[PDB]
Amino acid sequence: GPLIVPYNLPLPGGVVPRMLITILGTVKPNANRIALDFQRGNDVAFHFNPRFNENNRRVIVCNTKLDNNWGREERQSVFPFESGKPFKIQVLVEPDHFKVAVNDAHLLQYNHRVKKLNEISKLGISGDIDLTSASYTMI
Ligand SMILES: OC[C@H]1O[C@@H]([Se][C@@H]2O[C@H](CO)[C@H](O)[C@H](O)[C@H]2O)[C@H](O)[C@@H](O)[C@H]1O
Ligand SMILES: [Cl-]
Repeated sequence: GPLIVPYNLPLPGGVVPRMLITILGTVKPNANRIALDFQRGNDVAFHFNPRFNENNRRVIVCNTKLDNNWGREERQSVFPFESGKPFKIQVLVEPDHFKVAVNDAHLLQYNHRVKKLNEISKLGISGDIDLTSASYTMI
């Protein structure tokens, strides 16, 4: 069944438009956080961070970390995750943005702040999940 969390998925030669990343898992009961970290070495090109309790609200925080400094957050109040339930996250790399769908519904787009797509060569998956599968394909 499981993969180990935190999990590091290599993206050989980085990301490219038409690359589809699929993450299957189950949110733990009483989850606090999920994080996907697309990394360019020490930098986080794209941090996708559902928070289950931020001041008693559920919010998705997206950001970029450059030279160990976080940038301007992009916050999404649409929250498709539920504690205890199975999910599917799909991240489709497009020319201008990452497109995220959860459970086959469009959730958000994140404009590319890191422009060297071919150097975004690691996805880190962490937080309060049982991880089932993490894979990529070209569509
Ligand atoms: O932006 C994304 C980052 O956010 C920080 Se928390 C962050 O702290 C800021 C003050 O340093 C502001 O309060 C932001 O609102 C808060 O989300 C998290 O510790 C980090 O893991 C990451 O998710
Ligand atoms: Cl760059």
